[PDB]
Amino acid sequence: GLMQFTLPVRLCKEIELFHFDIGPFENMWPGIFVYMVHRSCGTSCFELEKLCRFIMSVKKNYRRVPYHNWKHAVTVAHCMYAILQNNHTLFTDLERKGLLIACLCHDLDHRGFSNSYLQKFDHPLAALYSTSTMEQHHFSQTVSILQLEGHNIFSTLSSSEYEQVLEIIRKAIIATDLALYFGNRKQLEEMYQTGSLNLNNQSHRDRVIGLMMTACDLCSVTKLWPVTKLTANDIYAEFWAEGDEMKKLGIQPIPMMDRDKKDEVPQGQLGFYNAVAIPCYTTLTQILPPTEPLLKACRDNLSQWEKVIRGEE
Ligand SMILES: Cc1nn(-c2ccccn2)c2sc(NC(=O)c3ccccc3)cc12
Ligand SMILES: [Mg+2]
Ligand SMILES: [Zn+2]
Repeated sequence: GLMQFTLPVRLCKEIELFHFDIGPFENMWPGIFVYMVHRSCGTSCFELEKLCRFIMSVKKNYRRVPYHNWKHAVTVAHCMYAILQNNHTLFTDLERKGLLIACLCHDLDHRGFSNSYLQKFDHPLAALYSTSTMEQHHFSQTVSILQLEGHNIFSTLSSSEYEQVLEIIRKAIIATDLALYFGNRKQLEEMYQTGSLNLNNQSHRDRVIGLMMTACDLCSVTKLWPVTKLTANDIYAEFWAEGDEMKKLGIQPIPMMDRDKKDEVPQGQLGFYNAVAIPCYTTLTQILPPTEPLLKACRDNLSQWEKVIRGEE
Protein backbone atom coordinates (compact mmCIF):
# COMPACT_ATOMS: atom_id res chain seq x y z
CA GLY A 1 0.00 0.00 0.00
CA LEU A 2 2.85 2.39 -1.08
CA MET A 3 0.79 4.65 -3.44
CA GLN A 4 1.44 8.26 -2.25
CA PHE A 5 -0.51 10.88 -4.27
CA THR A 6 1.85 13.89 -5.04
CA LEU A 7 0.86 17.29 -6.46
CA PRO A 8 2.96 19.42 -8.81
CA VAL A 9 5.43 21.78 -7.01
CA ARG A 10 3.32 25.06 -6.80
CA LEU A 11 0.14 23.20 -5.61
CA CYS A 12 2.15 21.10 -3.10
CA LYS A 13 3.30 24.39 -1.47
CA GLU A 14 0.18 26.55 -2.06
CA ILE A 15 -2.27 23.81 -0.72
CA GLU A 16 -0.87 24.08 2.86
CA LEU A 17 -2.01 27.76 2.94
CA PHE A 18 -5.57 28.81 4.06
CA HIS A 19 -5.90 31.02 0.91
CA PHE A 20 -5.27 28.16 -1.60
CA ASP A 21 -7.56 28.19 -4.71
CA ILE A 22 -8.22 24.65 -6.08
CA GLY A 23 -8.22 25.96 -9.68
CA PRO A 24 -10.46 25.57 -12.75
CA PHE A 25 -9.62 21.85 -13.58
CA GLU A 26 -12.54 19.70 -12.18
CA ASN A 27 -10.52 16.52 -13.05
CA MET A 28 -7.85 17.33 -10.37
CA TRP A 29 -10.22 18.01 -7.39
CA PRO A 30 -10.57 14.27 -6.42
CA GLY A 31 -6.75 13.85 -6.37
CA ILE A 32 -6.50 17.13 -4.40
CA PHE A 33 -9.04 15.81 -1.86
CA VAL A 34 -7.38 12.39 -1.56
CA TYR A 35 -3.98 14.07 -1.10
CA MET A 36 -5.56 16.04 1.76
CA VAL A 37 -7.14 12.94 3.42
CA HIS A 38 -3.74 11.08 3.25
CA ARG A 39 -1.59 13.96 4.72
CA SER A 40 -4.44 14.82 7.20
CA CYS A 41 -5.33 11.34 8.40
CA GLY A 42 -2.97 8.52 7.35
CA THR A 43 -2.58 6.56 4.08
CA SER A 44 -4.11 3.75 6.25
CA CYS A 45 -7.44 5.33 7.45
CA PHE A 46 -9.42 4.65 4.12
CA GLU A 47 -9.18 2.01 1.33
CA LEU A 48 -8.33 3.96 -1.87
CA GLU A 49 -10.84 2.10 -4.17
CA LYS A 50 -13.74 2.68 -1.71
CA LEU A 51 -12.67 6.29 -1.19
CA CYS A 52 -12.56 6.89 -4.98
CA ARG A 53 -15.99 5.28 -5.46
CA PHE A 54 -17.38 7.37 -2.52
CA ILE A 55 -15.94 10.68 -3.95
CA MET A 56 -17.23 10.08 -7.50
CA SER A 57 -20.83 9.33 -6.21
CA VAL A 58 -20.71 12.48 -4.05
CA LYS A 59 -19.66 14.50 -7.16
CA LYS A 60 -22.49 12.98 -9.29
CA ASN A 61 -24.98 14.08 -6.50
CA TYR A 62 -23.80 17.77 -6.44
CA ARG A 63 -25.74 19.70 -9.12
CA ARG A 64 -24.87 22.38 -11.75
CA VAL A 65 -25.72 25.49 -9.66
CA PRO A 66 -23.67 28.71 -9.69
CA TYR A 67 -22.11 28.45 -6.17
CA HIS A 68 -23.38 25.47 -3.99
CA ASN A 69 -21.65 23.00 -6.32
CA TRP A 70 -18.81 20.43 -6.38
CA LYS A 71 -16.13 23.19 -6.46
CA HIS A 72 -17.59 24.64 -3.22
CA ALA A 73 -17.59 21.18 -1.49
CA VAL A 74 -13.86 20.73 -2.22
CA THR A 75 -12.99 24.34 -1.22
CA VAL A 76 -14.78 23.83 2.16
CA ALA A 77 -12.94 20.49 2.68
CA HIS A 78 -9.66 22.18 1.81
CA CYS A 79 -10.14 24.93 4.43
CA MET A 80 -11.02 22.20 6.98
CA TYR A 81 -7.76 20.37 6.01
CA ALA A 82 -5.77 23.62 6.62
CA ILE A 83 -7.44 24.17 10.06
CA LEU A 84 -6.64 20.57 11.04
CA GLN A 85 -2.99 20.72 9.80
CA ASN A 86 -2.34 23.94 11.86
CA ASN A 87 -4.04 22.36 14.98
CA HIS A 88 -2.40 18.86 14.67
CA THR A 89 -2.80 17.80 18.35
CA LEU A 90 -6.38 18.99 19.23
CA PHE A 91 -8.36 16.39 17.14
CA THR A 92 -8.85 12.58 17.46
CA ASP A 93 -8.31 10.05 14.58
CA LEU A 94 -12.17 9.89 14.23
CA GLU A 95 -12.70 13.72 14.09
CA ARG A 96 -10.04 14.15 11.35
CA LYS A 97 -11.66 11.28 9.30
CA GLY A 98 -15.24 12.49 9.86
CA LEU A 99 -14.76 16.23 9.38
CA LEU A 100 -13.21 16.07 5.87
CA ILE A 101 -16.05 13.75 4.74
CA ALA A 102 -18.52 16.17 6.44
CA CYS A 103 -17.10 19.10 4.44
CA LEU A 104 -17.23 17.29 1.09
CA CYS A 105 -20.88 16.18 1.78
CA HIS A 106 -22.10 19.34 3.56
CA ASP A 107 -24.17 20.68 0.57
CA LEU A 108 -25.05 17.37 -1.20
CA ASP A 109 -27.98 17.81 -3.68
CA HIS A 110 -28.35 21.64 -3.16
CA ARG A 111 -30.69 23.26 -5.75
CA GLY A 112 -29.54 26.83 -4.90
CA PHE A 113 -32.51 27.75 -2.59
CA SER A 114 -32.36 28.75 1.14
CA ASN A 115 -34.39 26.94 3.87
CA SER A 116 -36.59 30.10 3.82
CA TYR A 117 -37.68 29.51 0.17
CA LEU A 118 -38.46 25.78 0.77
CA GLN A 119 -40.81 26.97 3.63
CA LYS A 120 -42.72 29.60 1.57
CA PHE A 121 -42.78 27.31 -1.52
CA ASP A 122 -44.11 24.61 0.87
CA HIS A 123 -41.52 22.03 -0.47
CA PRO A 124 -42.03 18.43 0.80
CA LEU A 125 -38.53 18.40 2.48
CA ALA A 126 -39.90 21.29 4.72
CA ALA A 127 -42.77 18.95 5.87
CA LEU A 128 -40.24 16.21 6.88
CA TYR A 129 -37.84 18.66 8.76
CA SER A 130 -39.12 22.06 10.12
CA THR A 131 -35.60 23.46 10.96
CA SER A 132 -32.21 23.12 9.16
CA THR A 133 -34.32 21.73 6.26
CA MET A 134 -31.56 21.47 3.61
CA GLU A 135 -28.92 20.52 6.21
CA GLN A 136 -30.97 17.44 7.35
CA HIS A 137 -31.45 16.64 3.64
CA HIS A 138 -27.63 16.87 2.98
CA PHE A 139 -26.96 14.44 5.82
CA SER A 140 -29.79 12.12 4.67
CA GLN A 141 -27.99 12.07 1.25
CA THR A 142 -24.48 11.43 2.77
CA VAL A 143 -25.92 8.40 4.60
CA SER A 144 -27.62 7.16 1.35
CA ILE A 145 -24.25 7.14 -0.44
CA LEU A 146 -22.55 5.44 2.55
CA GLN A 147 -25.05 2.48 2.15
CA LEU A 148 -24.40 1.89 -1.62
CA GLU A 149 -22.30 -1.27 -2.24
CA GLY A 150 -18.50 -0.70 -2.34
CA HIS A 151 -18.96 2.74 -0.69
CA ASN A 152 -18.65 1.93 3.06
CA ILE A 153 -15.33 3.78 3.56
CA PHE A 154 -15.85 3.36 7.39
CA SER A 155 -16.28 -0.45 7.12
CA THR A 156 -13.10 -1.15 9.26
CA LEU A 157 -14.66 0.65 12.29
CA SER A 158 -16.37 -1.11 15.25
CA SER A 159 -20.14 -0.63 15.54
CA SER A 160 -19.29 2.09 18.22
CA GLU A 161 -16.73 4.20 16.32
CA TYR A 162 -18.95 4.08 13.19
CA GLU A 163 -21.83 5.61 15.26
CA GLN A 164 -19.52 8.28 16.77
CA VAL A 165 -18.13 9.21 13.28
CA LEU A 166 -21.68 9.43 11.72
CA GLU A 167 -22.79 11.59 14.74
CA ILE A 168 -19.70 13.86 14.14
CA ILE A 169 -20.76 14.17 10.43
CA ARG A 170 -24.48 14.81 11.29
CA LYS A 171 -23.66 17.56 13.84
CA ALA A 172 -20.97 18.93 11.46
CA ILE A 173 -23.44 19.19 8.54
CA ILE A 174 -26.33 20.66 10.69
CA ALA A 175 -23.90 23.37 11.92
CA THR A 176 -23.62 24.66 8.28
CA ASP A 177 -27.18 26.03 8.89
CA LEU A 178 -26.11 29.68 9.40
CA ALA A 179 -29.28 30.44 11.51
CA LEU A 180 -27.60 28.14 14.11
CA TYR A 181 -24.22 29.97 13.86
CA PHE A 182 -25.38 33.16 15.69
CA GLY A 183 -26.25 31.37 18.96
CA ASN A 184 -23.28 28.92 18.66
CA ARG A 185 -20.77 31.87 18.48
CA LYS A 186 -22.57 33.99 21.23
CA GLN A 187 -22.17 30.91 23.57
CA LEU A 188 -18.52 30.12 22.63
CA GLU A 189 -17.50 33.82 23.09
CA GLU A 190 -19.14 33.74 26.62
CA MET A 191 -17.36 30.43 27.52
CA TYR A 192 -13.88 31.51 26.27
CA GLN A 193 -14.08 34.93 28.18
CA THR A 194 -15.42 33.53 31.51
CA GLY A 195 -12.50 30.96 31.11
CA SER A 196 -14.92 27.90 31.11
CA LEU A 197 -14.30 26.70 27.50
CA ASN A 198 -12.99 23.12 28.18
CA LEU A 199 -12.18 20.80 25.15
CA ASN A 200 -12.66 17.49 27.15
CA ASN A 201 -16.37 18.42 27.47
CA GLN A 202 -18.02 16.67 24.50
CA SER A 203 -20.66 19.52 24.66
CA HIS A 204 -17.85 22.12 24.08
CA ARG A 205 -16.06 20.17 21.25
CA ASP A 206 -19.42 19.91 19.34
CA ARG A 207 -19.84 23.75 19.44
CA VAL A 208 -16.12 24.31 18.40
CA ILE A 209 -16.45 21.88 15.45
CA GLY A 210 -19.72 23.75 14.67
CA LEU A 211 -17.70 26.98 14.48
CA MET A 212 -14.99 25.44 12.21
CA MET A 213 -17.81 24.30 9.83
CA THR A 214 -19.11 27.89 9.64
CA ALA A 215 -15.49 29.18 9.11
CA CYS A 216 -14.94 26.59 6.32
CA ASP A 217 -18.31 27.32 4.69
CA LEU A 218 -17.68 31.13 4.55
CA CYS A 219 -14.03 30.70 3.46
CA SER A 220 -14.52 32.46 0.06
CA VAL A 221 -14.36 35.63 2.29
CA THR A 222 -10.78 34.55 3.39
CA LYS A 223 -9.22 34.17 -0.10
CA LEU A 224 -7.14 36.69 -2.06
CA TRP A 225 -9.28 39.62 -3.34
CA PRO A 226 -9.65 38.57 -7.01
CA VAL A 227 -10.95 35.10 -5.94
CA THR A 228 -13.27 36.75 -3.29
CA LYS A 229 -14.60 39.26 -5.85
CA LEU A 230 -15.26 36.56 -8.51
CA THR A 231 -16.94 34.06 -6.06
CA ALA A 232 -19.32 36.92 -4.99
CA ASN A 233 -20.79 36.94 -8.58
CA ASP A 234 -21.54 33.18 -8.20
CA ILE A 235 -23.04 33.74 -4.70
CA TYR A 236 -25.28 36.61 -5.84
CA ALA A 237 -26.38 34.70 -8.95
CA GLU A 238 -27.94 32.04 -6.62
CA PHE A 239 -29.51 34.74 -4.42
CA TRP A 240 -30.97 36.66 -7.44
CA ALA A 241 -32.33 33.34 -8.91
CA GLU A 242 -34.16 32.73 -5.57
CA GLY A 243 -35.50 36.31 -5.37
CA ASP A 244 -36.82 35.70 -8.93
CA GLU A 245 -38.64 32.60 -7.52
CA MET A 246 -39.76 34.67 -4.50
CA LYS A 247 -41.48 37.26 -6.82
CA LYS A 248 -43.04 34.27 -8.67
CA LEU A 249 -44.87 33.40 -5.36
CA GLY A 250 -46.14 37.03 -4.90
CA ILE A 251 -43.45 37.99 -2.33
CA GLN A 252 -41.09 41.01 -2.63
CA PRO A 253 -37.71 39.42 -1.73
CA ILE A 254 -35.19 41.10 0.66
CA PRO A 255 -32.86 43.50 -1.31
CA MET A 256 -29.91 41.00 -1.10
CA MET A 257 -31.98 38.59 -3.26
CA ASP A 258 -33.42 41.36 -5.60
CA ARG A 259 -31.40 41.64 -8.87
CA ASP A 260 -32.96 45.10 -9.47
CA LYS A 261 -30.87 46.18 -6.35
CA LYS A 262 -27.33 45.21 -7.64
CA ASP A 263 -26.18 48.82 -6.81
CA GLU A 264 -26.31 47.70 -3.07
CA VAL A 265 -24.01 44.57 -3.46
CA PRO A 266 -20.81 46.08 -1.89
CA GLN A 267 -22.80 47.68 1.00
CA GLY A 268 -24.53 44.23 1.49
CA GLN A 269 -21.04 42.60 1.68
CA LEU A 270 -19.94 45.22 4.33
CA GLY A 271 -22.99 44.24 6.43
CA PHE A 272 -22.14 40.54 6.07
CA TYR A 273 -18.39 40.98 6.88
CA ASN A 274 -19.30 43.16 9.96
CA ALA A 275 -22.34 41.07 11.12
CA VAL A 276 -20.98 37.52 10.36
CA ALA A 277 -17.60 36.90 8.81
CA ILE A 278 -15.38 39.06 11.13
CA PRO A 279 -17.10 37.83 14.34
CA CYS A 280 -16.89 34.18 13.07
CA TYR A 281 -13.08 34.25 12.48
CA THR A 282 -12.50 36.57 15.50
CA THR A 283 -14.10 33.98 17.87
CA LEU A 284 -12.42 31.02 16.04
CA THR A 285 -8.95 32.62 16.39
CA GLN A 286 -9.50 33.09 20.22
CA ILE A 287 -10.41 29.36 20.46
CA LEU A 288 -7.79 28.16 17.87
CA PRO A 289 -4.88 30.63 17.59
CA PRO A 290 -3.23 29.07 14.43
CA THR A 291 -6.40 30.01 12.35
CA GLU A 292 -5.42 33.80 12.57
CA PRO A 293 -4.59 33.78 8.80
CA LEU A 294 -8.40 33.42 8.24
CA LEU A 295 -9.08 36.60 10.31
CA LYS A 296 -6.26 38.52 8.55
CA ALA A 297 -7.53 37.69 4.98
CA CYS A 298 -11.15 38.44 6.06
CA ARG A 299 -10.24 41.97 7.33
CA ASP A 300 -8.27 42.54 4.06
CA ASN A 301 -11.33 41.69 1.94
CA LEU A 302 -13.52 43.88 4.24
CA SER A 303 -11.07 46.68 3.48
CA GLN A 304 -11.23 45.85 -0.30
CA TRP A 305 -15.11 46.15 -0.20
CA GLU A 306 -14.75 49.59 1.50
CA LYS A 307 -12.55 50.63 -1.53
CA VAL A 308 -15.33 49.50 -3.96
CA ILE A 309 -17.90 51.82 -2.22
CA ARG A 310 -15.48 54.83 -2.27
CA GLY A 311 -15.07 54.68 -6.13
CA GLU A 312 -11.26 53.70 -5.99
CA GLU A 313 -12.51 50.44 -7.74
C1 LIG B 1 -25.05 39.28 1.90
C2 LIG B 1 -24.31 37.93 1.97
N1 LIG B 1 -23.13 37.54 1.44
N2 LIG B 1 -22.90 36.18 1.80
C3 LIG B 1 -21.81 35.29 1.60
C4 LIG B 1 -20.56 35.84 1.31
C5 LIG B 1 -19.50 34.95 1.16
C6 LIG B 1 -19.70 33.59 1.40
C7 LIG B 1 -20.95 33.11 1.75
N3 LIG B 1 -21.95 33.96 1.85
C8 LIG B 1 -23.97 35.75 2.58
S1 LIG B 1 -24.57 34.27 3.38
C9 LIG B 1 -26.02 35.20 3.94
N4 LIG B 1 -27.02 34.71 4.77
C10 LIG B 1 -27.33 33.39 4.83
O1 LIG B 1 -26.79 32.51 4.15
C11 LIG B 1 -28.36 33.02 5.81
C12 LIG B 1 -28.82 31.68 5.81
C13 LIG B 1 -29.78 31.32 6.73
C14 LIG B 1 -30.22 32.28 7.65
C15 LIG B 1 -29.73 33.60 7.66
C16 LIG B 1 -28.78 34.00 6.74
C17 LIG B 1 -26.04 36.46 3.52
C18 LIG B 1 -24.86 36.82 2.72
MG1 LIG C 1 -25.40 24.74 2.85
ZN1 LIG D 1 -21.73 25.25 1.91
